[PDB]
Amino acid sequence: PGECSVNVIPKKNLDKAKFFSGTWYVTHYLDMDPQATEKFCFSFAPRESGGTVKEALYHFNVDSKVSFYNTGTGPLESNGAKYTAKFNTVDKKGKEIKPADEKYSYTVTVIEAAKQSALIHICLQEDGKDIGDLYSVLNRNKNALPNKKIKKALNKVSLVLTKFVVTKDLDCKYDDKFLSSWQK
Ligand code: HEM
Repeated sequence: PGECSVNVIPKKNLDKAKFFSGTWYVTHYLDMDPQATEKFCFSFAPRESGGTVKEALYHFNVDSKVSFYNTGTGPLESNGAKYTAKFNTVDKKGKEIKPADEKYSYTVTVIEAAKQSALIHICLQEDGKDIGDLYSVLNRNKNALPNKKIKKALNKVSLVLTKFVVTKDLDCKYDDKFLSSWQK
């Protein structure tokens, strides 16, 4: 049904300080539900300390011209490249406008990271049950193409980059200040 992908392997020895810093843009995404066809842009600022991830998330619905802001918090797994977060909703000023709903969570796996690129996978859940998943290619630069290591990781799990939505070809609007000021 809304089952999350299997064979999502956490990167071995992810450099935490490097990955959990700055702002990441999704340059390419693949929603595993083929009927999910609203076009989006996304960026986020993940941070980690003492085995807990605290990240700020930014989505922009290109179809509707509406953005939404969330923050997520959760424990990093012992592998160091996978975490499950509970999330709330905040405004552009970072003030909570909707509390976290305990029944919802998401699990991020960092599959690969190389140079200025990364590949992540996100499984959304409700009551610990899968409700949908998506792969995202990340880059520090909105307009950049992914490192070959990222394509190799995609190919290991039988995905090809051409199937992904390219965000640079979308009319994205980003709130970069929300992310750059994260935890300042
Ligand atoms: C370009 C890449 C992405 C796309 C296309 C995408 C797509 C979506 C869509 C369509 C929804 C539902 C929106 C709605 O209900 O109106 C959603 C919700 C959500 N996404 Fe993503 N997503 C992306 C990246 C991410 C990433 C990387 C994360 C986590 C690090 C994430 C976390 C969430 C969360 C927590 C929600 C639920 C928000 C809420 O209901 O308050 N998304 N996403």
